[PDB]
Formats: sequence, C-alpha cells, structure tokens
Amino acid sequence: MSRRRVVITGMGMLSPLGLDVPSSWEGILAGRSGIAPIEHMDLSAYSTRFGGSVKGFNVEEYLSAKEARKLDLFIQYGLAASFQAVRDSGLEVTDANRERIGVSMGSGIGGLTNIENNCRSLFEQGPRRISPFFVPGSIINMVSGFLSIHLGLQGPNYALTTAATTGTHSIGMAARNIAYGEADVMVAGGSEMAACGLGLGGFGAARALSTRNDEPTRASRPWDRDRDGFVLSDGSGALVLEELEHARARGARIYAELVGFGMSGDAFHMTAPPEDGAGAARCMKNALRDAGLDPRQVDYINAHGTSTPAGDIAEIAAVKSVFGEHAHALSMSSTKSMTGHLLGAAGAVEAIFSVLALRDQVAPPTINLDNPDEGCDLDLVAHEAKPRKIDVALSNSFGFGGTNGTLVFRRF
Amino acid sequence: MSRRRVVITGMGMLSPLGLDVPSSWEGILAGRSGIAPIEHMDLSAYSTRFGGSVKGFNVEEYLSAKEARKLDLFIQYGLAASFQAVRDSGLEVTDANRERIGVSMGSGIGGLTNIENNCRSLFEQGPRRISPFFVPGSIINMVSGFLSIHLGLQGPNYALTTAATTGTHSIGMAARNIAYGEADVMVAGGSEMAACGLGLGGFGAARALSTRNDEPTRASRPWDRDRDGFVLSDGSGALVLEELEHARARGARIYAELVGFGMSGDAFHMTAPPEDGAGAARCMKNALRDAGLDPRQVDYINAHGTSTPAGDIAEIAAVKSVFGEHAHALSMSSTKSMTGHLLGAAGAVEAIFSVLALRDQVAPPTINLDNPDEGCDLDLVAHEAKPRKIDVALSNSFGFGGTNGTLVFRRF
Ligand SMILES: COc1ccc(OCC(=O)Nc2c(C)n(C)n(-c3ccccc3)c2=O)cc1
Ligand SMILES: COc1ccc(OCC(=O)Nc2c(C)n(C)n(-c3ccccc3)c2=O)cc1
Repeated sequence: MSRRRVVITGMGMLSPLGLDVPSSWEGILAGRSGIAPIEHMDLSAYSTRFGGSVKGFNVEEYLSAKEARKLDLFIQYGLAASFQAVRDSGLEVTDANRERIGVSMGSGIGGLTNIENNCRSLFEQGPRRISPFFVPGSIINMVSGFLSIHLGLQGPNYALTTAATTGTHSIGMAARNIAYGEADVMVAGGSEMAACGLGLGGFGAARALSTRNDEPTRASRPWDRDRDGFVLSDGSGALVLEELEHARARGARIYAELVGFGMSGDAFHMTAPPEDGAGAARCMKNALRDAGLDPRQVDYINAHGTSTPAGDIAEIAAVKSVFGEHAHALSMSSTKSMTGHLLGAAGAVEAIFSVLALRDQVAPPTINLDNPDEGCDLDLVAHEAKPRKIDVALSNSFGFGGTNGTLVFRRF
Repeated sequence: MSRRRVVITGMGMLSPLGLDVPSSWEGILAGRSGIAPIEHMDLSAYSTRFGGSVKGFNVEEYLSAKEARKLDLFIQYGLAASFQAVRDSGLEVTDANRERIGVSMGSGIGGLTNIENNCRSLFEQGPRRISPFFVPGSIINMVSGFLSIHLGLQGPNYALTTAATTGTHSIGMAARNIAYGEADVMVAGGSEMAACGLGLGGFGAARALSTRNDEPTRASRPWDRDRDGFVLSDGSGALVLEELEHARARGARIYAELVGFGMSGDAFHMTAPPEDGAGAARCMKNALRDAGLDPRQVDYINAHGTSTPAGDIAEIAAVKSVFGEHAHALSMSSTKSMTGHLLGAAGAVEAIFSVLALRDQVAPPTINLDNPDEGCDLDLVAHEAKPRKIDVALSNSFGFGGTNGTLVFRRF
C-alpha cells in the first residue's frame, strides 16, 4: 500500500525518425515514415530489402572513437539514448547518491552484427582474428555496464531480454526497484540493431517480415487488410525514472508519472498469439489494477501494432475485452506504422511517445491504415495526429514466447 | 516490512558433474572434476582445448524429438533443469493458480552455437538455408517462453542476461516477485552452452581462459598462486521458489528459505574488478541487510571464485571488509574448482549447492588449492568437503560490466 511514486524526469532516443526525442516526435506528429531501402549491405538474395535505419549517427558525440570501436552498434545506440536521458534529467551524480542510481537497459538480440562479423573472421582465417573486445562489446548487459562506468552509477545494474517486450519490462522493473526502495533513480529502456544478414534472414526464413520492396514507406500497415508482417527497425529508448520526493526536492522537471506495470504469459505458442488476445487482456488488467485505475480512465493506448495478420486482430480483441464500450471512446495507435518494429527497443521508444502524448495532448497517428480489417472499428487515429484530452496513456508490448508487458502513465 | 516469505520447494540441474541434482552434488562432495578435453569439435587452432561439458544428455527425456530440434542446446538445458525442478516441487498447475506461476530463466550468451551454425549456412549458401526456427529457437527468453507453454504458466514471464551474474539475479528477482505479491510460485535460474568456436575463441582472444591443456582437471584453481583464468563450462540450474504459506498449505517439502537478495555495480571497468572488491562488499552488505542478518550469522559462502588473478583476490578483500574477524570463522569455497565457470548458469547451480550445504550440513571443497596466494588465508575448504554447522549460506556472482549479485539462504 505504501510504496513510493515514480515519475519520468528525462528521456532520450535514436530512431528511424531522428537522432533525439524532439526530432523523432516531430516525425511522428507529422505522419513521417522512417522506412527505406537498407543502404549499408547488399540484400540481392533476401526477400526483404528495407527497414528503419538510424541515419547520420555520430557516436563521437557521446564517446571517444577509442571507446566506441570496442562496442557493437546496439551498445552505442543504448549509450546515446541513456546519455541523452541523463542530460535531459539534469541529475547530478555524487558520492551521496551514486549507490541509489541504477541502470536497466535491455536488448532482444544484442550484438548480432558483431557476432556475424566475427564469424566471418573465424571461418575465413581461424580464431586468431577474433577481437579481444568481442565478448564485452557484444553481450546485452554491457549498455548497463558501460553507462554505470561512464557516470559512476553503483545502484542495481541489470539487463532484461524479453524479445519485443524488452523495453517495456526494463522500464517496469526499474520502476518497481524505485517504488520498493532499492534505488531512487533508474536509467531504463532498450536498444537494438539487428539489421544484418542473420536478422533479416532470420525473420525472413520464419516468413514474418513485410516483403513490400516496391513501397517501403507503405509496408508497415497495422490493422490494414493488406498487411503482410512487420518491418525491422533499429534504435534505442531510455527514460530516467525517479522517486517523486527525490525529483521535487531537487526541482526536477517531471514529464509524467509511471503509475502501473503489468506482465503476463499467453502460454499458447512460441510466436503466434491467441486469437482472442487473452494474455494481452490479463496483462492490461494487471497494469490498470497496479495503477488503481478503472479501464474507463484510459484516454490513449500506444499499441504493439506490429503489422502482422494474427497480432493486430488479437490486440483489438484484447482491448475490446478489457475496455468494453469504452473501447470506442479512447484512441489507440501504432507508431510502428512510422517507426517500424524496433524489437527490444520498441517498448522504450513507445514509452516515450506515450509520455509525449500526455505532454502535448495529442494522439499520434496510425499511418497506412487505408482499409481497416474486419473488427478494426476502434478509433485507430488513421492517417493524422488527433489533438485530444489525454490524462492516462497505456503502452503495450507482446513478444515471442508469449511474454506480455503493459505500462500505465498519468499526467502528473 | 510486511512482505511475504520465499522458500525453495524444488531444484533441478545439468552440470559437468551430472544430469541431475543428486549426481552433481555427489561429484561435488567427492571433490570430482567435470573438466575434460572437448569431444564435440576440432580445437587444433585454439589456445584452450578443454572445458566442462554436459555428458550423455538425452533431450528426449524431457521433450519430443520434434520439439527439441527447434531449440538451441542452451534452451534444451534450461528446459531440462526447469522440468526437473517443477517435478521435484510436486506442484500441480491448475486454472485456479496458473496466473500465479511465473518463470525467470536467463542466459549470458544464449544461442551462440545456433548463431554460428546458421552463419556457416549464410556465408556458404546465402540466406535461404537459415532455419525458420532460428530466431525463436536461439533467443534468451525462449527458456521462459517454452516452459510457460509446456506447463501452462501464465504469471510473470521474463529473462535476465547479466553475464556471470545471470543465475543469481534471475533467482533474486523471482523471489522479489513472490515477496511483493505478483506471483506465488516462480521457476528461476539460468542456462548456458557457449562451447563453440565463438565462445572459446571469444574468451581466448581476451586471454581470460586457463590454457592448462596438459592437466584439464587442475586448470580451475581458485585462490591458487598458479591460477591462470577460468574454465568454460555448460549447463543449467533451476529452482522452484514459492510463498511460504502456499508451500505449507499444500504440504510441500521445503529445502530452505531465501531471506536475502542484493545487487550493486562496481562502476569500475568492463571486465576487471576493483582490487578491494568494493562493489562485491556493498552487494553482500545489501543482501545481509535485506535478510535482516548480521555478518556474524553467515556460516558458508559459495564464492564466485573463477580462478582469475584479480577476481579471486578481490573476493577475499570484499569478504574481509564485510565480515572482519568473522572472516576466519566461516567457510568459503569455490565449486568452480570442480564445475568450471557455467557463465549465466553459474549462480543457478551455485544457488543449489548452497541450499544442499544447508540440507547436508557440509561445506563443499575448493579442489586444486595447492598453494593459496598472498592474502588467501581464510577457511577456503581446500581439497575435501568439511562437515560443519551451517544455518546461513551466501552465494556470490560478479560479472562483466561490474554487475554484482548475492543470495542469502537460511535453514527453515
Ligand atoms: C495482442 O496480441 C498480440 C499482438 C501482437 C503480437 O506480436 C508479437 C511480436 O512482436 N512478436 C515479436 C516479433 C514479431 N519480433 C520480431 N520479436 C522479437 C523481438 C526481439 C528479439 C526477438 C524477437 C517479437 O517478440 C503478439 C500478441
Ligand atoms: C570480488 O571481485 C570479483 C571476483 C571475480 C569476478 O569475476 C567476474 C566474472 O565472472 N566475469 C565474467 C567472466 C570471467 N565471464 C566469462 N563472464 C560472462 C558470463 C556470461 C556471458 C558473458 C560473460 C563474466 O561475467 C569479478 C569480481
């Protein structure tokens, strides 16, 4: 009953829409696509040749060239986001507080690019060509590791990996740490860069990607009757979470309050969701109960909304189960229509968009929703952003293994 | 103040000492090595040609051949352990409780073997030869995913990846879930199978492995003055954690109580620890305070004890900082002397050994401790197991990124 309150004091991001939060959010509010033909590798033999890339990233803004060549791109992206968020927070780390400052930055796949480059070296020339930085520069927990070293952070240090739910769980479990007194501040989010042959070929073999090579900006089409799978995107999201009285005492700017976190398992199938979204329903009901909110107080849902046939339907059903007749009053959108699917970073960037929807009183759009499929009759915010009253925003992520996560945010 | 108590009702394991908990523990109490020259691949060009392999594993005891060929060995090992633990618990999963039963099984590296096989296919023949099961059969969270599907578990479902701290954090964070009311039962632990060219070559390039090819059973030598790095081992550990009143009401056998979990960050270096083990000290003090135990009540520490020059010294210093003159009354050992380092599974198997030390009132040995190094003057249980009174056992894990975790166990 007497846990502590958690607010968002700082955010940061790289996405296919921009190298920070303001440029990303301007893209989102404008209905801009970040999806394009992939520049950095030869995809002649692959059925999908496009995705959301991070464009014009300069790691030397954040780290010396020396430090950065030790690190996979997913670590560089995660540190960029983390540093933007910590700067945006204005937090001063000292000897009196560094043990109360932790980090929870995850990833889905981790350093898959590095692993493939080092595999090339291994098979061509044998194990002598392997970098000595291969292990520490490629393992998932090294975003949390490096950030704690750079900022001197001595509180809880860990890394989730729960597929497309990674970002959501990382934030939720960091908020729990603060509420239960293990830390006063947490840096939390996720990052991903799986745009290599093993990623594109991995999701291609499973037949899970959109193959709309002719029109990449139209490929990601959540709830649309001609959807054909997800678009693979790269990037990172980070939030500075903080105990409310900590934030108030130092006069921090508060974007919003994190009131609710929920988890569930579908226990259904490795990749497919259940047709009724029964596990998504339970997860959302857990998050609302955790927040002490009735379903009728939710104004905006940032949906998972990946542009898959089964997925998108199951989310509509879940939302209709949870909210009932209130399903027709709230606005729900998929920013994956613009961003594509950022995998382990998806829930981190979507947590930020949900916070900014609270800040700006605006529901971002679902682009490409030309012909909503059977049952897709909610306010899906098709085509253009909708100014509206938003007191409570909810963010859903649902991943491989049937792992589900919801965050509930409230205007402060 | 009024959180719920957590007990261990079930355990399971594959290690280099056996295909279950009783055979593993018999090896440990006997001072048996599980380290040998690696049989399954040609290591001519590698500086280390040995490790701890799982021997005579039959996945068909646990899963159909059909299901098992979808899965990396780390997933097979994690499911084997999980299933052994759930069976050992005697828990019956029903509609009334399945939402109160979760899973937290992690890994350090995940499906590194699968990734390398699929890289071979990719580079030889192009992306068409990639398995469609590559992604779901190789990602870390699929031990938690598959177990929830097999048993119908609908409670919190997630996966940590914190290097050599994975097993410890997975258990600790699962115990928190139960104590704070998110679940009544959790399956938690870790698994690893990184004995491929990228693993052995990865840790070799960094110069972190013992190169004692002439005498593999003597390579792992924690605190010994001729130690030269760790031994790479494979396996899995799983515990069924359970709210005490839940356990008592169904008449479960309780092995021990989980009273304490602690975390910290060194914030020092990517791989090296600080010479004083300052972060290990804080982590242990956090775990004891969490348990409401004075340092003087600790009887046994299952050490991290990896057989590295800097690591092993730093642990002695940390233990001398925390315990003071009581450092000379407790017994501390490294079961890595026998098992080698099981990476993300290390803390899960070591959690089980610590519980069994409580059960059997016996401190397992540190083998190969021929010549303790300068400062290594504690009761390190050199050579042979020591029957003794053990009311409180502590298990330490310390990983890459400076991530630290301690578990405190108490006789019930
Ligand atoms: C309400 O019902 C649902 C609606 C949608 C739904 O989509 C699940 C989803 O995104 N699954 C995953 C995909 C497609 N990827 C690529 N991925 C992943 C991420 C990182 C690393 C590995 C894999 C996923 O986890 C599920 C349920
Ligand atoms: C008290 O001070 C200390 C004593 C010992 C100490 O050892 C740290 C340690 O085990 N580091 C790691 C190693 C060697 N590996 C291979 N590994 C890992 C696991 C899974 C995947 C990737 C890497 C580690 O995390 C640190 C501190």
